[PDB]
Amino acid sequence: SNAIQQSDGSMIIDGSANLRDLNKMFNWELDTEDARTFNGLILEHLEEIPDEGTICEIDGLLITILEVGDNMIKQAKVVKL
Repeated sequence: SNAIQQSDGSMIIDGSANLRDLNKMFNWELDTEDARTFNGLILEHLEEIPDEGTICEIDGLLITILEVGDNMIKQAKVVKL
C-alpha cells in the first residue's frame, strides 16, 4: 500500500492500508479489533458506501474520501485531530 505526504501536511492513504502498519508508522490510534484495513475500518463505521467528497471523523483522524471503486474506499486524505 502507498501513502503520500502532501505539501500541506495531510496524508493520502490507500484503502488497502493495513491498520496495524498505519498505527506503528504514524503513531495513530486506529481501532484494530475488528477491521484489518483502512477501507474496512471506514466501511464498518458507515451505514452506506460513502460518496467521494465525504468528510468524516474516525479514531482521531479527519478523513476525506477521495476515490471509491468497487464499493471499496480506494484513496482517502487524512489529517490528525
